[PDB]
Amino acid sequence: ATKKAVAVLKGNSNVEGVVTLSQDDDGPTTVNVRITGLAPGLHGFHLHEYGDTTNGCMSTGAHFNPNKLTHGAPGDEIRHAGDLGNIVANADGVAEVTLVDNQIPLTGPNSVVGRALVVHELEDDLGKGGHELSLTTGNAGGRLACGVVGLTP
Amino acid sequence: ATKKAVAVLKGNSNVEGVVTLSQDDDGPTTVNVRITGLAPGLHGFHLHEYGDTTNGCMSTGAHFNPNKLTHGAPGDEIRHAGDLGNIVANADGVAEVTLVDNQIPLTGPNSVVGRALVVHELEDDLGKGGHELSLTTGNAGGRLACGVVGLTP
Ligand SMILES: [Zn+2]
Ligand SMILES: [Zn+2]
Repeated sequence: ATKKAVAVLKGNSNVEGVVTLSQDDDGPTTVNVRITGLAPGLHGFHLHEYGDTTNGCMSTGAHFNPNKLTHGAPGDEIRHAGDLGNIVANADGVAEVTLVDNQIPLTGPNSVVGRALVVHELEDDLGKGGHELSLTTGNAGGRLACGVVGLTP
Repeated sequence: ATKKAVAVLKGNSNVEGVVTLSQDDDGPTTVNVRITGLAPGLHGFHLHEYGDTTNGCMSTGAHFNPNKLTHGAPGDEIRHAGDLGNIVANADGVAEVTLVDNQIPLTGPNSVVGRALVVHELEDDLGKGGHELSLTTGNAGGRLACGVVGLTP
């Protein structure tokens, strides 16, 4: 079975983007990211708890964390469901990349439809940074843009 | 066992707003609307099919219609699930209103999480307008603002 969703990223900056998600059944979720206006380099890219955009990107809450674990890299055992790792922005400030993930379904109890995708200001340290923020946010800095994950055909 | 959702309405104009939704169980959904910058008068306010905002408010598709019926008023029998009727904008351009509805749940197959709320430019004619558009859009005109329905605490 095929389910699809999209997120339009906007924020208090010049960062804009589109993200599409698709999955079939218990399958993994394929994530296609295109974001422009980023500073060249690595950027944290996470799926956050809430699709609330009232008070800017902050209302989206923390990283989606159904298994109540600590922050990690996508390939780690111990990680938040929403830890998608880093996005690389090229010399033109554009990040295009396709990710695959197990922990962000489009159906079921752990569905991420109606939650948020956020692109961050700094590199995500994947938990291994030994900073106080390492085990919660990855020390990825402020929030550049976000969007609610909504349904598409 | 209470579910909650929110939608932040923006668009190609000067209309902005917040909408909050809540339901418990098979219960009705409560909708709290606050929209500013509207022209004084009646405005169509509908829940559309898709949370897609790629190409403005147009990507959100038509009125959410799981039962494949024609356009109607909220109290009719023959109506789209998304037909919430009209919103009244006072002399200052502000519409505050609390609606209750049966056909826009926050769980189950007919969930509206990840879909869109749209506020329209003209009065919704509730189907009884005998225009070609009367049975599909209510002839409510262009789309002033929309937002994706996302989860909150
Ligand atoms: Zn995390
Ligand atoms: Zn309708």
